[PDB]
Amino acid sequence: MDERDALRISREIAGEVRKAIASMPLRERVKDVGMGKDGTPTKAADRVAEDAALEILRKERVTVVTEESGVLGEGDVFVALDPLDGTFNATRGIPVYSVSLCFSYSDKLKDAFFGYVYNLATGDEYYADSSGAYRNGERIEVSDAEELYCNAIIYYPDRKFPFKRMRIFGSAATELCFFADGSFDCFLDIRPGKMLRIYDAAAGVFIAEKAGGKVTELDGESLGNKKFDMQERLNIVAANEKLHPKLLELIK
Amino acid sequence: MDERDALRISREIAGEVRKAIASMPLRERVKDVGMGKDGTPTKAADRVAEDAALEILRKERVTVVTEESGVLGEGDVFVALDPLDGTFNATRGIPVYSVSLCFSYSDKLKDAFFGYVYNLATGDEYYADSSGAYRNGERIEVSDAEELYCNAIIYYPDRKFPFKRMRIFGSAATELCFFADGSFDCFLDIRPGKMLRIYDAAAGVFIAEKAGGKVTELDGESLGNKKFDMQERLNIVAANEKLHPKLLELIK
Ligand SMILES: N[C@@H](CCC(=O)O)C(=O)O
Ligand SMILES: N[C@@H](CCC(=O)O)C(=O)O
Ligand SMILES: N[C@@H](CCC(=O)O)C(=O)O
Ligand SMILES: N[C@@H](CCC(=O)O)C(=O)O
Ligand SMILES: [Mg+2]
Ligand SMILES: [Mg+2]
Ligand SMILES: [Mg+2]
Ligand SMILES: [Mg+2]
Repeated sequence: MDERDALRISREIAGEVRKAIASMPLRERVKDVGMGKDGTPTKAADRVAEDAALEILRKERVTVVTEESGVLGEGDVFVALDPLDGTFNATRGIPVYSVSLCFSYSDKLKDAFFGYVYNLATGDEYYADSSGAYRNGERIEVSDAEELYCNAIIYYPDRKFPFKRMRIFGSAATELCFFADGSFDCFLDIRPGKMLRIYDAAAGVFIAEKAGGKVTELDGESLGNKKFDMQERLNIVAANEKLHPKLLELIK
Repeated sequence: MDERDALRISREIAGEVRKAIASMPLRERVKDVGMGKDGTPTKAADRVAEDAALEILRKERVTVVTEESGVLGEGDVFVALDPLDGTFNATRGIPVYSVSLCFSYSDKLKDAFFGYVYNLATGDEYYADSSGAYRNGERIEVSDAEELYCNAIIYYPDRKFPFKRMRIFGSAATELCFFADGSFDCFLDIRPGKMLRIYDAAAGVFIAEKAGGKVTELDGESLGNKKFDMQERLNIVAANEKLHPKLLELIK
């Protein structure tokens, strides 16, 4: 498989998932219908989304790490799937929620070769390969803000900060992308628990990196070794090169 | 005038504005074109929105209190207008932003008789008259959450809280209606400055009360006396009847 197949697969799925959620009225979407292998409830929207997604994926030589169904397949290419990121929003008609894939040549992020995030409410399409970062076909890159007084997406602010704006949209895959097209200046998830899971971040981090951003663990460490398993967890500090270190301090 | 008129006017404006913004490309929307009588920059997006709206309201027997142009007219009915709430989002193509009208029979919120908030990205229409609260024509009400571990929209978190979720979407008018229809459990702007301005909250507060919400100031105090002027600034604590008082202490 190559980063063009990925684009094709990814787009095919975005079609099917988008179609799946569009039909389902809100009262249907919001129904807990399962326990997800993740250990959080599978809403009905999660189920129809992942079923559609998985159906296209099962045909490829891949191991899929997805939120509702766990780890599936045995192929050498690993795919980290959040078949609906921002499920909460989606069950309430709030239009920030996405399907998110990240393809890796191994079970570690450092061997990623494609990131895809598709806003299922708007149709905005984010992805990245060796050629760079795109939004709706158009090359993108991060902001150059240098002052802590910037536009921050942050999970969760636990004290007085210096930022110009703070926002939290409830779709990390999409919010990594908002950072990656310079809509926002940084992206932090500093929640002490380490809540983010491989399928939540993987595509966003990749796409953001390709768009110039510097994206690290809390302590400043690289994300390269983060694993594609159900068990992996993440904190993120993402910001262009100048801003990042200052944030790294502010967090201390 | 009458609520039915208010409804007709409000709709006319949502049409003209929704249209003005949709034609205007992002790179145009995001340009600072003035200082607003409110004391923040007017963007091109704020201006084409406000102009569109004001073209319609000029023909009515009203005093308008808007964000970019200040206080205009002599008429006995006051109209708190945010001609575009969530400007930041609108300039980045993030789908939460809207136009927000609130009509009152005096310069005081207690004398309000219509609230309107129309999501300009999605076309969701929120409003409320003597009859009650509506989203897209259908009656709405708040949630019955009784537990602090709830879905909170909150500007801004300054410490560890106990909520199930926190979100900040950057359109107070729309976020108030998210609470109004039960999508979130509560709305808090506890920002020490008291940052909010009349045309940001008025429609949202109204629409929330008519949908069941208890909506007070930081200290439980009533909002009825909040004036329709540019000086007026607000904190909000909104939550259903049971939940509300629990929150009022939580923030001491
Ligand atoms: N495959 C989706 C959209 C994805 C895309 O065009 O990138 C569709 O045709 O509806
Ligand atoms: N009432 C909300 C609580 C949050 C949750 O269960 O996810 C819901 O059904 O979603
Ligand atoms: N002119 C507005 C009002 C809403 C309605 O007529 O239903 C619109 O349709 O976008
Ligand atoms: N052009 C502005 C957008 C809004 C603002 O921050 O005032 C910026 O650099 O952020
Ligand atoms: Mg999911
Ligand atoms: Mg998720
Ligand atoms: Mg405005
Ligand atoms: Mg505004």
